[PDB]
Amino acid sequence: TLQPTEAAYIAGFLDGDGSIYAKLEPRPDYKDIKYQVRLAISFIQRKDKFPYLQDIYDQLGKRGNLRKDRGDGIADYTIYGSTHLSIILPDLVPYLRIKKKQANRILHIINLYPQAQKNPSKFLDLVKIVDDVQNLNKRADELKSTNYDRLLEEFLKAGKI
Amino acid sequence: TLQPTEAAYIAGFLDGDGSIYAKLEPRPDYKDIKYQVRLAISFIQRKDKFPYLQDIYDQLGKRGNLRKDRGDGIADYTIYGSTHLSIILPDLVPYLRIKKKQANRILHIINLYPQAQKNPSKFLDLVKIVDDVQNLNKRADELKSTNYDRLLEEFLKAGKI
DNA sequence: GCAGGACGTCGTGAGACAGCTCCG
DNA sequence: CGGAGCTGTCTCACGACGTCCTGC
Ligand SMILES: [Ca+2]
Ligand SMILES: [Ca+2]
Ligand SMILES: [Ca+2]
Repeated sequence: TLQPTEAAYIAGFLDGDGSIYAKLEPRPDYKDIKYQVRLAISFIQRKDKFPYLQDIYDQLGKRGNLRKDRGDGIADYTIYGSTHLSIILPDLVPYLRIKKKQANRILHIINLYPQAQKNPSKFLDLVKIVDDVQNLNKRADELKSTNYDRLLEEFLKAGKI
Repeated sequence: TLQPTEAAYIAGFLDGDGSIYAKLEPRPDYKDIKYQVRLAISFIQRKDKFPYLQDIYDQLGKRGNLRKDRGDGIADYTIYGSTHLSIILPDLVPYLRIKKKQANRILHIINLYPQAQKNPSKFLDLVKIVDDVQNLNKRADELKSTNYDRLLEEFLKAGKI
């Protein structure tokens, strides 16, 4: 399993060529709350260095999806989902620096997600942390995410609250 | 001094946001061989994360030059010269992946620098390793370096050989 | 004559997603 | 429905220097 200096390297790389992010995705097929909250970490690189992704994917138990070419000659590696992530993030957080907060927020969401699914109220708190993470991945001079505001309205103007 | 996972993190980050390069600089004031060979590693980042550079810089022994703003809102940290590098690289080499070759080429260069100085022949070998590093930092589809060819002819047409 | 630091930059290699599709 | 993998992209944030400037 994952060694320390192996975990700290990955953290160092993630912090440079990588991403920890959360998004609110539309779910027309759903019932009450028509949005699944997605969670991910990703590594990005020019396709010719793909084997270096392959590496970081092997050491991480081969969780996630390797892509030798998004299409624009860039290769990447995305790990979706609270399952992979509840196992991966904790190994990395201690060494993460730039994206530590983001990671700690992802876990935060993972710990709150279960009871948040069918509770429109507690789901708003969850969606807040989606704003926090996206915000973290912004310059302090850009528009700030607003899924929380844009969804409380859809909520109210629909009965759920 | 520099702890293992600390060096591993830095290796990971250097492999992502950083750079190990060598360049042949002209010196109109030098006597025979009017080129100093320059060696460096650097770390690049948006100026709102300077403290993470400050961090790495403190961790290395405060060697190098932090620059809160190059001028285009991007901050960077650059370590010039065999002296810092002969101290820093060895700590990083074991955890470097993508740029490990570059790092060794720099050490190799530092190893031959002394005798290469006033030997136009041995300077040409040392110049070849400069071509090799710049080459490493290139797609395999761009013009390849050749300070070697451009300096051989120069030497020849000037008597040095 | 030597070497270290500052200044500026062209050109992409990234980041952080939105949207799409598929799964049992 | 409930989650998870595949497709494509705008917009910058990097890389890898070249170039001028120091001081002794
Ligand atoms: Ca980066
Ligand atoms: Ca990179
Ligand atoms: Ca980068």
